[PDB]
Amino acid sequence: MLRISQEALTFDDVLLIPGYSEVLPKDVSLKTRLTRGIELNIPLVSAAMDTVTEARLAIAMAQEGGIGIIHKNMGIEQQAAEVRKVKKHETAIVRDPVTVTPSTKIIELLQMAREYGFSGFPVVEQGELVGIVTGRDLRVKPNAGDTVAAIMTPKDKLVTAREGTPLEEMKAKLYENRIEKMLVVDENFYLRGLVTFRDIEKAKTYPLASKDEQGRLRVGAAVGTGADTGERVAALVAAGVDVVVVDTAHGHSKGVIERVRWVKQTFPDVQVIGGNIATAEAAKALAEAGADAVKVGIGPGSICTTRIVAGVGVPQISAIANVAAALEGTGVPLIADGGIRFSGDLAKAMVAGAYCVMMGSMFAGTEEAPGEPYKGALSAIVHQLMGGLRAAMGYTGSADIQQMRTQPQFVRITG
Amino acid sequence: MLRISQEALTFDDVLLIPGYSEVLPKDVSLKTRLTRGIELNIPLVSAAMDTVTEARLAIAMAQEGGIGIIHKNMGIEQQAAEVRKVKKHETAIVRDPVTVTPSTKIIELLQMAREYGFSGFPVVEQGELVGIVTGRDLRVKPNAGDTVAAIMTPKDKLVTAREGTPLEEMKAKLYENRIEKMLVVDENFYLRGLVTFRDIEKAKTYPLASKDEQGRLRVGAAVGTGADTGERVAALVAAGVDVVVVDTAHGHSKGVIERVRWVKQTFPDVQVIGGNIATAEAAKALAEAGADAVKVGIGPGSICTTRIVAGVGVPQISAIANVAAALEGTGVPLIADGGIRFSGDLAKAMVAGAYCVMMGSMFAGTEEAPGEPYKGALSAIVHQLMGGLRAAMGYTGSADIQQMRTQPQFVRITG
Amino acid sequence: VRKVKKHETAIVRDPVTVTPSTKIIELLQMAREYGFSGFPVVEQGELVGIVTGRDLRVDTVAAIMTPKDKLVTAREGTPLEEMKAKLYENRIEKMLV
Ligand SMILES: Nc1ncnc2c1ncn2[C@@H]1O[C@H](COP(=O)(O)OP(=O)(O)OP(=O)(O)O)[C@@H](O)[C@H]1O
Ligand SMILES: Nc1ncnc2c1ncn2[C@@H]1O[C@H](COP(=O)(O)OP(=O)(O)OP(=O)(O)O)[C@@H](O)[C@H]1O
Ligand SMILES: Nc1ncnc2c1ncn2[C@@H]1O[C@H](COP(=O)(O)OP(=O)(O)OP(=O)(O)O)[C@@H](O)[C@H]1O
Ligand SMILES: Nc1ncnc2c1ncn2[C@@H]1O[C@H](COP(=O)(O)OP(=O)(O)OP(=O)(O)O)[C@@H](O)[C@H]1O
Ligand SMILES: Nc1ncnc2c1ncn2[C@@H]1O[C@H](COP(=O)(O)OP(=O)(O)OP(=O)(O)O)[C@@H](O)[C@H]1O
Ligand SMILES: Nc1ncnc2c1ncn2[C@@H]1O[C@H](COP(=O)(O)OP(=O)(O)OP(=O)(O)O)[C@@H](O)[C@H]1O
Ligand SMILES: [Mn+2]
Ligand SMILES: [Mn+2]
Ligand SMILES: [Mn+2]
Ligand SMILES: [Mn+2]
Ligand SMILES: [Mn+2]
Ligand SMILES: [Mn+2]
Repeated sequence: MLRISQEALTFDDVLLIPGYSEVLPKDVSLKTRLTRGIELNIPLVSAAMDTVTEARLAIAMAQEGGIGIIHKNMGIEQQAAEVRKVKKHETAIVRDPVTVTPSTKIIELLQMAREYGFSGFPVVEQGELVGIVTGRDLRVKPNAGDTVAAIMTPKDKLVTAREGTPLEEMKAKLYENRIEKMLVVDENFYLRGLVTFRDIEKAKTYPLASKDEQGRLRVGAAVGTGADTGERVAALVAAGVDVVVVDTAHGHSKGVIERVRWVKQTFPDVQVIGGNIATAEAAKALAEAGADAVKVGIGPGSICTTRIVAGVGVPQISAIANVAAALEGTGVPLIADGGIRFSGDLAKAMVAGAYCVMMGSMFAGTEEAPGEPYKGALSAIVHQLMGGLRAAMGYTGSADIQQMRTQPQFVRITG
Repeated sequence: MLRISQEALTFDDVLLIPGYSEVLPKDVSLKTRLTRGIELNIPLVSAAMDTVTEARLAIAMAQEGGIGIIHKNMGIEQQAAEVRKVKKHETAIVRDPVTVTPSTKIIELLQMAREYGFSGFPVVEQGELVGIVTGRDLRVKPNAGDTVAAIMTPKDKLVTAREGTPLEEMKAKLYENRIEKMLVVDENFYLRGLVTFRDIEKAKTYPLASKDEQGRLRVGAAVGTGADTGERVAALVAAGVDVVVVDTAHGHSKGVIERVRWVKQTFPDVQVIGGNIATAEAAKALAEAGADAVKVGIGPGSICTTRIVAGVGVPQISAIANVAAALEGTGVPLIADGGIRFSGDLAKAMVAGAYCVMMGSMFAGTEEAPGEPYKGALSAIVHQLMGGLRAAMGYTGSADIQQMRTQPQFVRITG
Repeated sequence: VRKVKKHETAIVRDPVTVTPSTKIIELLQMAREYGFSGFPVVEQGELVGIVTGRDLRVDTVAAIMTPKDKLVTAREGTPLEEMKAKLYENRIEKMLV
């Protein structure tokens, strides 16, 4: 008459059993679903933390084939402006470069300059492009009580490209005119972007980039429950957010359920994820409320505060599986959120039933993450992660993710 | 509806239960099979790693009663030349000693000399033996613009032995002529070997030495899958290799199966091992393909990258047993490859069902291993290993290996 | 010693040169050892152009060099402040004396 439901397993309790395999790791397909209406080419999502996902990494994740969820620890208008950044981003275009103006004194220019760590500035007048100044233009004082009009390259010169021009054509003109900056303009010669030679010499055609119907990069955003949530969700949906995540510690509650329903009935053109949960019953509740995806993870970390401060949690491998089984015929995907420290874990989560996995601290050290163990680019981490998934998929003989989630088997281990 | 096949046990989960015992450790028989057509006097095989098995250790292992598998991390002709070394090796004979020539200047001799760390050189002419020079010959310049012809011991002198002469007769003549070098010659007086007094004063009659039908030391070699494999296997079989090991991370695959079959149908006079595997189904696949032995081991190490980077593996004790059971009536042996850190483990593997065990890092520090914790001679390690096996065999009352593999029992333990 | 004695402070006497002719693969290869890019292009004494870093971001130097009918030269001893003046107005870094 002690009330134990079951024995629950985490990642370190199980291993994947190798199977007959005809497809090589490099040839398996990693494409999956984030929500019933959103598809990722890789099963990766970055977590909604101020140390992890803002616009900068959100972009990176979208380009890599996954998605980022902007964190809410910031003003409403700030969070929506991050969503704007990601939704409006083109590869290497600064679409809002720092500018100057014919009448800005050269004293101000040197000052700016210094403050920013670069020297190239388009000269504008109420949006109209009228000239450009750079480092070369500044190598002599004509003698300084004078302005950018005096040293800038005048309008009649100026190499320009229209907005939406391929980088190649764009690269070609920079070299042929032996210059380093390309000014993007529109049909009225208003300045729409800056594109540098240095920025073109990097970063691909991301053929996996997760894009919306309009060819813009996908992004999500977190929201809590209570009072500003409705106002918050509204600004985020106005910003063009693809998916709204109702992100909480206890997803199996009146307040979370009600809010997921409220979102899905008020903003019918967004996708809604509901979370965190860890049981079958919780899963069915969010599905009924109309959740487009369900997020799985309560006390999934052995030292995490949920376990230790509250004595609450469910080992992730059994949580995921219990939720997977619950959502069977629904078409509602599940995301595995927490407790993954190695790429082996990511494979295990997938075979347990996840459609893709959310990660926090993996990405937290990265070059893209906010501010300032600095792990360098997100490229290497994401590549290693998928590297291991593919290896796992090779061993088990799973050609794609549907198969990986449904067919391989585990051995239970001890120590 | 979480998909667990079973609970799997590793070495630290079990212990051997002592039984009625009439034969002492020193009196049990350790002879076993490596492949259906190759017999070892001890159940030891050294692993195919650039840090472990090249010709030098391959020899040592053969002489000790086991076998070595030359690694593939080298050019095709290089790997085959290692196989040649082992297959052509006689105890203490340098069969390709460094030589000189009547006309090599004494400047060159002193130089060589230094470079090599020894001073004794047979003097030859297109294979014909014509004289010898050593340290004593070099203790005065007659005055150096002159050659080895001038200081060497002439042909008419020269103690020689024909090739294939016992070391005793050979030792006897060295002492009686009070000299340190024996020159081996053939029926035309062509130089076939050098045999030193220092080299005779060491190393036995290895009565356990694993030899082929022609009395040459046995050796194996690893090969992968893909493109040069066919060419590689061909040069290795031309080199006289006893056994070809198709050594891969995932043995239960189209590519490995197909290649094992290809080898066994193209080179019918070699033995073929197929690997790594960890399930019963995998075992049956390689047996069907015609494997002469099967190698067992996937993620057998608690920290190993397979487990951690890919989340894949099967604890070795259950892998071995599951494979043993599968190969029952076939006559196809199984080799246990990975996860052994103490000699107790080696006994456990044997009782679990292995015919012999492959080891890597055990031998990796050794004097024979490639280059440069230096563990000294392979003798001591191999002796300690078998020491513990014999003790285990004493406790369980197993007079030989067939019995050890089939009769004793385990207790399951906890911590 | 000659190396020092041939140093002005900066007019550089005896500069490293190249030819249209010399392969583009080899340029790039200099380039990298010498330090510095930028080489007055010469045939057999006569100045026929100039090749700097900007010309290289793209078989002979003939295709990518900056040609004679476009070179900014200054005759010797033009003072240095006059020479800087001209360098500024052409928005270039190297003056050929
Ligand atoms: N006005 C600006 N506003 C926003 N971003 C800028 C601006 N100017 C430069 N950047 C960013 O900084 C990068 C480097 O600027 P910088 O002026 O150093 O380029 P550059 O003159 O081409 O340098 P280099 O001569 O080494 O190629 C650009 O590629 C761009 O990403
Ligand atoms: N798109 C453009 N059209 C016309 N002129 C330009 C353009 N971009 C830059 N310039 C002009 O070309 C000259 C060189 O500018 P650029 O920015 O390429 O080099 P820089 O970064 O100033 O030089 P450096 O790399 O040596 O510091 C300057 O006079 C600048 O005003
Ligand atoms: N020409 C050679 N080619 C290959 N190996 C050699 C050659 N000469 C010597 N060795 C190896 O080096 C060992 C020692 O050579 P060294 O010349 O020191 O012998 P040594 O003169 O008999 O020494 P000591 O006088 O101490 O007995 C030999 O036993 C042999 O294994
Ligand atoms: N097989 C042989 N037949 C005839 N003479 C030999 C033979 N081997 C060596 N000698 C000669 O015997 C002499 C002594 O040679 P040996 O190699 O035994 O001693 P060493 O190593 O030169 O002397 P030490 O050990 O003091 O350095 C030399 O003149 C050498 O040329
Ligand atoms: N072809 C050459 N032969 C000999 N000396 C040279 C040559 N080119 C440059 N130098 C000298 O070595 C230095 C190399 O600098 P570099 O050629 O990079 O100048 P730069 O391109 O004008 O530099 P920056 O772009 O940073 O202003 C120059 O200051 C010059 O004194
Ligand atoms: N004396 C000159 N006359 C005519 N053109 C020149 C002269 N010197 C350089 N150029 C040309 O001007 C352009 C840039 O040359 P410059 O040496 O000023 O740039 P750079 O050394 O490549 O500077 P960075 O690498 O810092 O951009 C090239 O097209 C080059 O051929
Ligand atoms: Mn610049
Ligand atoms: Mn530059
Ligand atoms: Mn000696
Ligand atoms: Mn001696
Ligand atoms: Mn320069
Ligand atoms: Mn410059």
